[PDB]
Amino acid sequence: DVKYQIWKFGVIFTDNSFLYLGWYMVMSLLGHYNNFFFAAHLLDIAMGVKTLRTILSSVTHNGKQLVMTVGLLAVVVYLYTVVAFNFFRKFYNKSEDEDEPDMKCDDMMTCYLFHMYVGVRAGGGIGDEIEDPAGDEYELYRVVFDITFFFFVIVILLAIIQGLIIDAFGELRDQQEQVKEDMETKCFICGIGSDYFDTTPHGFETHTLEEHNLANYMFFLMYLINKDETEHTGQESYVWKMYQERCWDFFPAGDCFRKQYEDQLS
Amino acid sequence: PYLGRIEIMGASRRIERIYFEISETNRAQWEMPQVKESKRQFIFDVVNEGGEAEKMELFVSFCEDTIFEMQIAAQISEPFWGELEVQRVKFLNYLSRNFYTLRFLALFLAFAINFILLFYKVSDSPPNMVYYFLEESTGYMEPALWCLSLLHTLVAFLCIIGYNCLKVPLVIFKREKELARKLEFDGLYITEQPGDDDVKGQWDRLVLNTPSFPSNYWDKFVKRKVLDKHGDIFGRERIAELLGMDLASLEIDVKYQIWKFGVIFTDNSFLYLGWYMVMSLLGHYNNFFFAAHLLDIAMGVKTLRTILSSVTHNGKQLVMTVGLLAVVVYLYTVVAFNFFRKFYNKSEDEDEPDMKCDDMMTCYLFHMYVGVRAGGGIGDEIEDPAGDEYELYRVVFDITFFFFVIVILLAIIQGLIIDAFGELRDQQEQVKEDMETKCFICGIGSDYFDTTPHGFETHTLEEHNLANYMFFLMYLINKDETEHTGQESYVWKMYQERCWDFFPAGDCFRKQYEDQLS
Ligand SMILES: Nc1ncnc2c1ncn2[C@@H]1O[C@H](COP(=O)(O)OP(=O)(O)O)[C@@H](O)[C@H]1O
Ligand SMILES: Nc1ncnc2c1ncn2[C@@H]1O[C@H](COP(=O)(O)OP(=O)(O)O)[C@@H](O)[C@H]1O
Ligand SMILES: [Zn+2]
Ligand SMILES: [Zn+2]
Repeated sequence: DVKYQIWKFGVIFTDNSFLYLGWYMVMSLLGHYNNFFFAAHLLDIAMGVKTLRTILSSVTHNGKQLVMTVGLLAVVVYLYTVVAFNFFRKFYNKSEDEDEPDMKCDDMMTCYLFHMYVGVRAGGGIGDEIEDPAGDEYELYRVVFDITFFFFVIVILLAIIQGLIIDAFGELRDQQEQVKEDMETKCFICGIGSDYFDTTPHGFETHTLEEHNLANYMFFLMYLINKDETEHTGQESYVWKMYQERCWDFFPAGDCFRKQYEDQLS
Repeated sequence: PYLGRIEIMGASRRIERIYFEISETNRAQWEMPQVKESKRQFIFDVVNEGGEAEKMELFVSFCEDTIFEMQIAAQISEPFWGELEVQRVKFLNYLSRNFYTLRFLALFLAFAINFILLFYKVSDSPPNMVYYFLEESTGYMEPALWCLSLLHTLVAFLCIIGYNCLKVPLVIFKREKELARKLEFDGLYITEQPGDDDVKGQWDRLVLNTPSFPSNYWDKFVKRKVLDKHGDIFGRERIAELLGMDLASLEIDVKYQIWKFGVIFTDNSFLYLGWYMVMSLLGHYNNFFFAAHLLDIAMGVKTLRTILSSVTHNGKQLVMTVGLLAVVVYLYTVVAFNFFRKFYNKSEDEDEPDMKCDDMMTCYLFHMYVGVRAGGGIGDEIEDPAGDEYELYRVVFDITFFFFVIVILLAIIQGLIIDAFGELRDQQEQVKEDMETKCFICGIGSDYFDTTPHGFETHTLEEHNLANYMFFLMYLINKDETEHTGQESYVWKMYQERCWDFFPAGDCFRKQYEDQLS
């Protein structure tokens, strides 16, 4: 069946894990061409180690926010670059030798490159790099320039990144806590809270382990699938029909054996 | 689908079901994404900073604003003086329809222009005055920039016009509605009088006498109603002259335009668009003014605006923390100016000393400029104190500066931003939790309705749909009063009296007829 084989191969080749393993095989081939391609397999620790993957989830949880924050930093550095290129061209000379000047803000492209490369990697901003403004008619304007750069880009715009990562840690933690709290508070199948079943000691534990075990529901589906239809009992056939019709009305929703026969049992 | 149902508390003092027809146009307008976003914003605002006392008043006002917006959208939707008028109205409708696409186009043009401006240079010689010329090998970039600047100014003007034709009517409608309510139910200009410090009320004083005071507001009888309410106490001729009404004609507009223009020019979004147009004009004078349009990304991109909300949430705390840093650096400056003047010499050459703490002004400037931008504080900059009688005092000086200013006073800023992230997150979570736990209209929790499977979902989708309440208000407003049924007239009267006692509060059809249904 060549048509079915082609379809299956397309589906397989559109699969992310298979593509990752193929990339692993490709870099392993290229290692023989140049052994240092084997360093691209160290990145497999992120996919392998669950601790590393969980740590990197803090980075990737707010990934779009991080990208937008980097773009915002790029925009604001462009604004500072424009202001420098129009008013502070003299201070950007990075040559001690007077034989040749090396002014780095006589072009918008090179001044933006200089800003994005040194002003954001400097601890004090661009004023760490450029000429001292003391004894100049633009001294107050240039100290405002430098200190606003330091406040907005160095402090605020990296505090945003750190806060995004910290908030990712906290958000993932509270997501896990909320999942655990919901699971241990209400029954998965029927939704009745543990407060109802706790009237009987260990009532919720008994109900979830025995009465409404999702493992038991999975095993019953296995039983139905692997049992011949001719030998299904009445209730087995009823569930089999409801399953073939994709109607999940045989799952007890908000009701249980205890709640139904409370009058008789008590 | 077209059959909407709501529950009200009727004249029989029990919950009742009202059935009415919903138009497909109105349903589509409700499903529109902008209307959905406005609804979500209203829900968040009310749940975060609202209470039960005024929640229904706020909800009714929101419904009225939504109805007016739907009317505007329906009007602008597209199916010798006459020809030019048809051309003008068609053009204005096109602008109103494509306002948001024009705003996106203006943002794209700003990005294109600012990318072109990255090929700029400065030259002393023409291509001691300096010459600014855009250098590019191909040379098509100069005509591209010229045409892009012209097109950008045109698009900004078109954005202003589209705003004036699309969003201004809602501002005027809200203004007139609020004035009518506070004039008829509070006697704002009949008994209370404005406080003379409310510029809003003082300027609204100009529109009472106008022959066309309500023009977007659909309450045509506002003047007659306020006259009937306040005449028997405050006279009738006085009320008639206040409202510009002729009593004789009751039985058997440059002033309004000025008031509307003042209200429009006091509007923040219109002022921002005017500033955009002004900087677009100044771009032709000096192309680099087009870099002030990059700031429009904050107003445009929702992701960027949400990120910047972390900065602006604790803005006053940030400003106060900067002022505190300034005060403490002043204290350190005073201590330096009195005890450590020698160490602040910033000249290697012995020919001339450059001591930077022989004046309080220059020492404060030096501290605020270098000690807070240095990683180790002021001791990174000033002379080493080793082998001096003030060595211990000066190491205490430097290390206290490093601890308090460098560490503590920037950790405060970072903690303010992080706490802003967390606080906004928990605000969103609390709003979602409240909305999914209790019914918006009646307040009965989901625990009650969950006894029936999918009971809360059924109740919120069908029994107490706030969308259904909004649609019923549309139905009442657009239906003639003579053909109102009994319950429709009851709700219409309670609505005209601004009494929200027909909203079922703590009661529902299920809770009322539980005995009979079970
Ligand atoms: N229908 C359900 N079936 C099984 N466990 C349930 C169900 N509803 C709630 N739970 C709860 O799920 C939790 C999972 O614990 P357990 O069943 O021991 O599995 P595991 O430790 O592998 O997660 C228990 O506290 C249990 O009470
Ligand atoms: N009176 C109400 N009308 C509508 N939704 C309500 C009401 N009270 C609570 N809700 C809840 O509001 C939530 C909003 O979801 P939904 O109605 O699908 O709208 P959307 O997804 O656009 O926010 C639902 O979980 C719903 O149960
Ligand atoms: Zn259960
Ligand atoms: Zn309700």
